Amino acid sequence: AIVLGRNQYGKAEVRVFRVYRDTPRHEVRDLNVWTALRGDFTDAHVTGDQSHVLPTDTQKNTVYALAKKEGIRAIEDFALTLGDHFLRQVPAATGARIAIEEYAWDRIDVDGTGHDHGFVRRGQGTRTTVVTVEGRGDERRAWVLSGISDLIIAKTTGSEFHGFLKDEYTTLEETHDRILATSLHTRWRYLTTDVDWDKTFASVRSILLRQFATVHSLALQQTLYAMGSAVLEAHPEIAEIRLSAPNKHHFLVDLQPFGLDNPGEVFYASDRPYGLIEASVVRDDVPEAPEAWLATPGFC
Amino acid sequence: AIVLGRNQYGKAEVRVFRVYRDTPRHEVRDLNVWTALRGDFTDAHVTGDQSHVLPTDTQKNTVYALAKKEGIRAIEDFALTLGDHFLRQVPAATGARIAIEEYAWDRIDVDGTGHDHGFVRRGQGTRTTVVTVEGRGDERRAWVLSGISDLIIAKTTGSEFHGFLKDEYTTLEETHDRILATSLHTRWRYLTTDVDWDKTFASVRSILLRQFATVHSLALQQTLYAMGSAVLEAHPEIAEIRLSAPNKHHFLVDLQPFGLDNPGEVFYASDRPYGLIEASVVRDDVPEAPEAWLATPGFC
Amino acid sequence: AIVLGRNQYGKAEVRVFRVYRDTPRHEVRDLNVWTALRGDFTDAHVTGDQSHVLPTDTQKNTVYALAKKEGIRAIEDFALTLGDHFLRQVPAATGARIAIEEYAWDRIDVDGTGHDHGFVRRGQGTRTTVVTVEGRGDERRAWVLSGISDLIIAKTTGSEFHGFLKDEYTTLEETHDRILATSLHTRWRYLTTDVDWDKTFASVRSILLRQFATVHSLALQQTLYAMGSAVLEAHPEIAEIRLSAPNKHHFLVDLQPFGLDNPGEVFYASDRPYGLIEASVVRDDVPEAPEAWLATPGFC
Amino acid sequence: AIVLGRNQYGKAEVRVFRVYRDTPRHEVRDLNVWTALRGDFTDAHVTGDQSHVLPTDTQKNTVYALAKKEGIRAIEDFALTLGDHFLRQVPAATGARIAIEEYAWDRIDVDGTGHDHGFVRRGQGTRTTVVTVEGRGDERRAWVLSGISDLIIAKTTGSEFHGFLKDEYTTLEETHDRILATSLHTRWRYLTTDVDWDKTFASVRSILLRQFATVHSLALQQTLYAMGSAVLEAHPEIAEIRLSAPNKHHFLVDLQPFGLDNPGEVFYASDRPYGLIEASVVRDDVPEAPEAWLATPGFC
Repeated sequence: AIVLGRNQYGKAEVRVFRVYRDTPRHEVRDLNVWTALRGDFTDAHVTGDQSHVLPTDTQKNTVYALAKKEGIRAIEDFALTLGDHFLRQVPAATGARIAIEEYAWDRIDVDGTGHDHGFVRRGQGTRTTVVTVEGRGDERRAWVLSGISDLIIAKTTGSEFHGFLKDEYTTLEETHDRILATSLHTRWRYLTTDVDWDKTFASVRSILLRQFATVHSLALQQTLYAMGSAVLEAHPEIAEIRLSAPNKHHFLVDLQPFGLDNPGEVFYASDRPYGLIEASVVRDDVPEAPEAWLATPGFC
Repeated sequence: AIVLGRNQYGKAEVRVFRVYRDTPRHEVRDLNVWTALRGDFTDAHVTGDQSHVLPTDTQKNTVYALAKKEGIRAIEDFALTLGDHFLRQVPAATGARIAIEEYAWDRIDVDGTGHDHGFVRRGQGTRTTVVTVEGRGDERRAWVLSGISDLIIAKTTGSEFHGFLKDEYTTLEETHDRILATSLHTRWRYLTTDVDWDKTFASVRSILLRQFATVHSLALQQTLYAMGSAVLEAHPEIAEIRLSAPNKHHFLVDLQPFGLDNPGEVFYASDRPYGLIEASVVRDDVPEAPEAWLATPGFC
Repeated sequence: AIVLGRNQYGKAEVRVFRVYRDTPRHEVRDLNVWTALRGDFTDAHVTGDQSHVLPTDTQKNTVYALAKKEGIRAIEDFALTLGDHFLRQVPAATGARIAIEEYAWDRIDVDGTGHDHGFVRRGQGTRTTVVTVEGRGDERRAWVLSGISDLIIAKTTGSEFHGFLKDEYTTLEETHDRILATSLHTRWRYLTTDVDWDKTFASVRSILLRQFATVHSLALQQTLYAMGSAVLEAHPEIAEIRLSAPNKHHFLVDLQPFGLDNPGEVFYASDRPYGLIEASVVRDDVPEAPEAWLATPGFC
Repeated sequence: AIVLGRNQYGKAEVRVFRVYRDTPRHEVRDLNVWTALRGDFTDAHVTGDQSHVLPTDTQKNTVYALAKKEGIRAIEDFALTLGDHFLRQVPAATGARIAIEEYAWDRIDVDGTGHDHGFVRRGQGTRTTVVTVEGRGDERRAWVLSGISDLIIAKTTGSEFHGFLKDEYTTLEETHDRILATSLHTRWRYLTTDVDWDKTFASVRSILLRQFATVHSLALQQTLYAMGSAVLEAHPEIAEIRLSAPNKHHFLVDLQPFGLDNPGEVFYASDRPYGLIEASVVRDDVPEAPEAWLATPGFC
């Protein structure tokens, strides 16, 4: 009755830093990479026979090798290359999930011009991709999720919250003016891999930020829906977008005990607890792709 | 074509500390609680009408209130109570997911006896539960996952890794003796809620640790399978167990450049990258319950 | 023979968020504040008599009250105000140390123009101050340190390390080209409080970054000295600057086992260990001020 | 006028894991090591000449080499060995500061008996040492600090706070019963190196915990003084002890809005801000040793 179920394995958090230096004007790619293979690894679990298993150490080596041989431009393309490579190398594998985070760098400003080889981290969120490749030859299927994590944004007005359901345990007062502060985590799924990854990423990021700032918010739920639907409207190549946003409470401090007023000016930025508002915006007219999301954000 | 998809919302990371003090011998319950409601919250997203929405601030209040009114013994029972409470209070909700972490405390030792009201954190992993309650009356269904996170364990021998698939990118040497060090994250699903939560948790924890230590390991895959299957064999009330284990590499340092040998004695404990080995052990004869795992470990 | 020695107490990590909203173009001040008082607090330790002790809860309240009553422009001036305020209110105090971190925000870009009230974290290090105020009236003395923390910068060339002391345990090869990557932590001391804080901070920041990028580095030691001395040369109002810089190693990966060369292109970004290079650049012609540095970065 | 001031350099956070395996009952030493050398390193900063400089990479190698050649028993003795070793190898050095953290492991319990080679982290704070060695031959001086960090302890009663200085900004009510929760950070200085390090460490740890639990607390100040003075009374070989303790507030939640009372039972465990109470207990009859504390806890 007892059997092995779902399983996957690979190398997590391979930090690879790639320099392009064909000219004195260097460029950098600063990545954190996860590999996970799926397939027939039953004996490796049940009996200990490792014949099917490519070591995770080799998967790490492959990241560094392909960083040179294939290069690193868009992380989506690097992830697709890695997935197909592992399927070529590991016959027992049925699929590969490659996840990548990119940390952006700007050139250090020297007298108004960016320096040739000196850089400063941009520090405004992490660009992400989750690429799943399954099968080989005519049976190969691939899925790309892209996203942004740790994008810390806030609005100091243009946020309300009223008309909610009131309970015998509700103390929160309705309001027409509050701070709305979050750290956005989001992933969206592409319908195909015929995408200009950098162009679309930059556009999606701008839409998310513009909608957050300019949409008068009646709830974080409604802000997220407006952000996500704007992305889908502008990008028909995107099938769905998931958004997970903490409501990082900035509490208006009561200054009456100190003889002072506080007309929306002085706040306590509380760490925990925080509202956590999570929503998916989807194209109803296209098929779902659960394969793309399997074990995202994690296995268990 | 564009619509709201899956969504959930609630209060994350409510830190509640409950003291039992009916006698001078105090007891403590130190919890971190997440609430998330699912249901008909479409208008709250699409139009901004919050009529269906119970504020996350109220969900936090409810945690503190029920900590007194219902008490906190086993976290599974507290989570079940919270889920049913929210379904009573929020008619638009179809379901509730309550996740809880517990941090264990020991009594401070005073001359051989634990002190009445002075405590020290135990610091050997976090006990967890994820409880999902859906529906009401005769249609109510509930699911309980329990687990352990951040259980840091290692063996200094009794670990091999050889006979693996070798690639043109493989540099790793086969070995019959290595350190196997991990931080275990695991969750298991109960078949019913007629369970002695504390008794079963303690037994499962002991089985996991005993099997890790005493099973001669030919791979982390095989160690995890032996751990998980032992749990299922001893606990027929458990339907499945998922295990996610990093292989935290302790590298045998080359001391030959310094005129020294190193017969398995001096190691460099590397942070990243790390192998990440993930496996599920399941009862083949019982139905799956995907409802229990939805949005575990997270939404996206 | 046993007595109370040095001691200090206060409220740590008061997160205050101040909004300036007299016009629709809001401005933000996002601060983390520490207070610590020194003085005659002996009985509070030895006998338990708290008569001299202002609660740390009150110190927290004071941060919020004065954020409204006095406002928050330059954090140096807010810290000076807080220290003088505590000396007025706590007769037993002989001194106050006020430390502040500021997290910078940019306006969200909306079609080329920054939004009136929507912001995104800048994410390029933390501006800091440590202000010590001692005494009252004609006997009052004050000292201001300002600084930058977590400024993550890297050069991909223009860094060498050769000609070093050799030793039987040395395996490192000399090199004329490497990456130099760090996270800069620095504090400098002002000779007086008659300083345009914002103008000098911005200038010091630019000098540090410009020197890091443009100085050909023969060692992190020499890079830090060139950075610090350039600051002192440009700013006669600064008495000394201390710099603490990890050398976050980016290791050139050996790709020969994979049939590839690696002409300074593919690197492994290692977490730990890291070189830690720490240096002070000082004006030899002005007196030291150890009072300014007492319990920086911490008490023990 | 501009010169190099104080400076030090070395390798930070060398994670060394030492196994003692001369018999089947293995023992573990799990260390994090910092090295910092001081001396005549001026030209290395000012001119870039590295002739005096031993690479930090070599300092890392030395940790691993001496972990085998000398072994690792008490971390105080390993730190002393390392400091003397660097002074022998680096003629320009005048001193060495070696800091070590140790993470304790227990044996996994297998049916009542600890396993020969399977371990679980103890998780109850970090044992630390800071060893400074200056000079050579008859001029050599050494100082040892030892300590405990991240020892998380709490009392649920036996703590009061009343009779404090009142002030116009005070909202805190006096109380005769509260929780006192902290994470203890402490270091003490030994008068000589003729110390049974393990025996004294275990005794000091027990005294700190016993005094915290059994001393009726009128203030964290008074609790820390009672802890420190008890250590000095029991250990004439200890010259001084510094303690830094956050007051991690557990707030009694107001349950009156929910129709419930709360007789000291339900608390909100707040993250930030926190009181920070720091005190030194010293032997008035012995000389100070500022050399032992230089750049503890850090350089700037």
